[PDB]
Amino acid sequence: SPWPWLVTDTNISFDVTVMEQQLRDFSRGCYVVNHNEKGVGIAQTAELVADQASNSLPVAAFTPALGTESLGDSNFRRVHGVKYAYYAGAMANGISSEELVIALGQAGILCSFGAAGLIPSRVEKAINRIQAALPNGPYMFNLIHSPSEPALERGSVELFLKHKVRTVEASAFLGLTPQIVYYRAAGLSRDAQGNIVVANKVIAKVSRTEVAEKFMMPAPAKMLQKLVDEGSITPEQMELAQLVPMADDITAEADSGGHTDNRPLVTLLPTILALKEEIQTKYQYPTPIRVGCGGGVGTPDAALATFNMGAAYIVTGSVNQACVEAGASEHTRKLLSTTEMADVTMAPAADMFEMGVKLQVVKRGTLFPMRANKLYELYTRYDSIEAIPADEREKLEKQVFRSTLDDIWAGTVAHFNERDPKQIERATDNPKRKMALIFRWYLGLSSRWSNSGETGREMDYQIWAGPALGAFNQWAKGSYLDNYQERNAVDVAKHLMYGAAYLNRVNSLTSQGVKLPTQLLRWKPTQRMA
Amino acid sequence: LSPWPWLVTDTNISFDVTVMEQQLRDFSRGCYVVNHNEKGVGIAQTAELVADQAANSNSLPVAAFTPALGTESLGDSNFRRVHGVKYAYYAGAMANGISSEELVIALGQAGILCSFGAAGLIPSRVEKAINRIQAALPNGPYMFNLIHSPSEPALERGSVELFLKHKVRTVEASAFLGLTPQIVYYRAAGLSRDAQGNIVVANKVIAKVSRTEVAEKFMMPAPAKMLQKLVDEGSITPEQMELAQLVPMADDITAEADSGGHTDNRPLVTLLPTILALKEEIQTKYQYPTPIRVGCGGGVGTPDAALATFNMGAAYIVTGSVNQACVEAGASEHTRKLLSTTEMADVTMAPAADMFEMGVKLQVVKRGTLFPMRANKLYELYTRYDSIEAIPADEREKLEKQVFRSTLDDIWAGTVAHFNERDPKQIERATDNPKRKMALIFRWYLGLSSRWSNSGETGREMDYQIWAGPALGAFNQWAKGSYLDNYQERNAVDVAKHLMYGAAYLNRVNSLTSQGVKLPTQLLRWKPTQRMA
Ligand SMILES: Cc1cc2nc3c(=O)[nH]c(=O)nc-3n(C[C@H](O)[C@H](O)[C@H](O)COP(=O)(O)O)c2cc1C
Ligand SMILES: Cc1cc2nc3c(=O)[nH]c(=O)nc-3n(C[C@H](O)[C@H](O)[C@H](O)COP(=O)(O)O)c2cc1C
Ligand SMILES: [Ca+2]
Ligand SMILES: [Ca+2]
Repeated sequence: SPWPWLVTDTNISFDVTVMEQQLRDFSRGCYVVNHNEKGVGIAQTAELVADQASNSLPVAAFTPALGTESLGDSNFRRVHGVKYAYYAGAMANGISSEELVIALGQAGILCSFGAAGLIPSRVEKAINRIQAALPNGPYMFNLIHSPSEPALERGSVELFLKHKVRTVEASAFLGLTPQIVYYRAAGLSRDAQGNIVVANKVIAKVSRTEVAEKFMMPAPAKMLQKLVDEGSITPEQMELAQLVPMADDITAEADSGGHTDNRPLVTLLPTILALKEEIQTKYQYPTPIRVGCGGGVGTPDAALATFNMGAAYIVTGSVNQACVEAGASEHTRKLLSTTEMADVTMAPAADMFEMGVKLQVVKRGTLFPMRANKLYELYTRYDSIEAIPADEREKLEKQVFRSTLDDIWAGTVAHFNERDPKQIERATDNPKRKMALIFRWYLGLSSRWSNSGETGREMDYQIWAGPALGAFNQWAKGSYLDNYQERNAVDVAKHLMYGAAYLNRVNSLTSQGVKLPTQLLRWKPTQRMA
Repeated sequence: LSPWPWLVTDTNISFDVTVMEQQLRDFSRGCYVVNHNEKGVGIAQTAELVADQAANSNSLPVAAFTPALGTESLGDSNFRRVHGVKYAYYAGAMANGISSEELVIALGQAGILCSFGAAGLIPSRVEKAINRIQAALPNGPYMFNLIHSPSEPALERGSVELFLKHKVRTVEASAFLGLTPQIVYYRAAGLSRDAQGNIVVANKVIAKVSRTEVAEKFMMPAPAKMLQKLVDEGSITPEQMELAQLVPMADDITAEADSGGHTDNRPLVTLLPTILALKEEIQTKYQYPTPIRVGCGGGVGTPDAALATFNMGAAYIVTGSVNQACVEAGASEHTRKLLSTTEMADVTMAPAADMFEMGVKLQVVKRGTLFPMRANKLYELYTRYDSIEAIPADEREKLEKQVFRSTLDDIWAGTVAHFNERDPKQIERATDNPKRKMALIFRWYLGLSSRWSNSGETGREMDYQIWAGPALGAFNQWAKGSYLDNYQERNAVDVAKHLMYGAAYLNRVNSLTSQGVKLPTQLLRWKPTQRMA
């Protein structure tokens, strides 16, 4: 035995309730003893075998005082000014709302404002509110890649730069773009001491090794010289942009709610971590690149598994939409509280509909995925809305669109023409495009209906969620978290973090050969954390 | 206050990263970490208590400590004991002998459990496999795959009787949707009492499942009714029937997450806690003297994933994908070379030949073969149209020239001959159903693509159906730039030991990092910088 202590019999508890309370106490170490008869016992005080003296037992196992700060990368917590190696990911169209961002940031927890799909004045509005509530952070804003429209992306970056938004979650990118590189380089300088200052921080969320590679390596000299080209960056921005990675943190996004490649967390995260060590050994950054991970994290066990694999931080998404601070309707959050792991499925995505791309959504309690998948089948099979069989089309019009396809198209032409005339000119004299735009009316609005609580459209709510939500609901069954109105994002974050810490301590004891009562092997939500 | 009551003498500290790596890799000894004000993080393997043997010297206090713990600290020691193996690990079955006799024998010779891939093999071929494996491993360890035959109960029964005749004492039961009389017969026929100690379970069963119901059925004892039926056959005895109700139908349950081959794509991190919670329920109910165990595979291709799986509570880990790429596997040189460069995103889902019409899928390689594209096109056409005659002429002629290399009518004629000889009901059922006819025609391609890849059919390489999941891509990225880049140097025992010793190494490094030590970054992960076997 490596443990040089003895435990007095009066300091041991063989009571499983007392033992759980000792294991839950991260401020003190635990000493485990084996009584041939009363079984496993735990104490919090021990003496050296020579310092104090029979009726003493030798320490069979030990685990020291360690809490949530022992999980993940301390440099993440330092760089982002957060109390936990954790962030709540963006949720589109304000689902990761100002209320959610402010509630989490006030508790010291990073959260990403869901700017995707929101108009610029709405986003500036969120910037002002969040910065007024959190003058020193923490928070970040989602920059979603706009492949069709680089100007929108550039405007979002310029809004962030104007207001000194210092942290961006960059997602849906397939590589670098001038806009994100601009945001990155505009924040680079040096102090009077040679230390280089990275003021604009970037968390790049990726699921593909090549995209991760682009964000782990510095911005390419060519793109930076074309930014020195205009009125965008400085000769102090380029020299330094080539000595720092394009991102401080890489989020490996496994199988998730919403847009996803449905990649296993146990295969995606090791791949990105191996790439991280390759690139970090090559470039020898003074502050190393970090890799965190989300997608499937709904329970303390999944969180601990993610940390144990090497993640610098964990990311949650699906469980946060179910909390009262999220910008989801009352009906939607109620529905989410009973969604099981098999109650999600893949359905066509509005913004990549014609390319066959899908996203993960709730399928129980809503007909959205069935109707959206039917739209994709009709789109691919037929050359035009006029080629759709009459029965199918009148089913569409009366139950899905609640209007004729012609009237949907008329509204689409009016809307686009008076906003983005390129979209309607482009579909002019092309029935495939026309049909795709008509169907995207439904694909686009179903999300909004769920977010706003549009009455009478419940059967059509598009609700992004992955199996992490069902995992959460199963783990929380029989607790106060069964009530959707009792779900708070800060409380959820703390359950995941403190539960992972508890499981980590228990695993250390099990690893040392101790057989704990089954009442100590897991963290049940029998008490509120916040 | 620091919990470590030792100090470390200066001559026992190393700040050399190579030596520190050797120390962390040495699981027979503990590691004491110190912070030297000037030289930084250092490691020693011996420390002394502040009194005992030290005096005021150049000694430093222990900033962190981790004890001597290796691979035996991973998983369930009862798994290792019951199956007679050195590691809580097994290489899962790979159909049509891909998990070959040589693979089983290499792994079992190293003390590692492997499952012979009997699926799709005729009885004389399986008997030849039994002969070889038992000649090389007269006392084990090994097991054989019993795949559920829903269509054919007689074949499952024949495989069970072959296993019983030859005293095959361990079966991996897979693709089951519940109990069958055959698996129950295998389990109960191995039951007795030593009449002086306690009940003896000689025929061991590892049930690989993805659903809770089936898992529950194998965690619970065989149902009395099922045991009572055939008690009239003389297959088992009344003392075997009565003992069968005191033991679970399986000693081990493999929770199969998203995997190569047949899969429903369940996340490991959500499936495994579910099956473990069910296990603890059932074990609290029945209080078996030897507890039921739950292990896990599907996505385990790297040591970090192995460790995470163990730390969620898995009794053992299961690998598949990475084993097909090794030299002992019964895969062709073309396939093993292709697999050594298959990346994480080079796999995809394609229709399964069995339950094709039900939309059921399996995970396959898409780089180096057009099979998944062509098979998914077959499923799309099948679901869209009511008959082969409804397919547009240009699409049908493309199919016939590029996929079947034959008209669909000629495929149908050969199909009629084939099933007349082997299962005529399948043609009879198609008589008044053109949809069924089309499904049978498309299943020609779904079946033969597998046969072509397994046998190495020349000229059909672009149609090879090759089962693999992203665990292979994870392995390949983790092994990039190492000796494992060469497919000719990939050995299954070596892979297993990298997973097991890497998981133990990472567990130790995680403990030290959690305690606040900042180790040199080269030491934070287990990289294949060394051959293990
Ligand atoms: C309803 C919902 C909306 C989301 N919207 C966005 C988004 O707009 N931009 C983005 O980068 N990620 C978005 N995500 C992804 C999350 O930020 C997070 O990465 C992911 O949900 C974590 O996986 P999980 O769902 O299994 O928890 C969204 C997720 C959900 C559930
Ligand atoms: C090519 C291949 C063939 C397989 N054949 C079988 C089989 O015949 N029977 C079975 O039970 N499992 C079979 N499996 C599943 C493996 O035994 C194992 O459960 C699975 O591969 C583990 O998941 P992984 O691929 O992510 O490692 C096969 C897997 C592969 C890759
Ligand atoms: Ca997403
Ligand atoms: Ca399988």
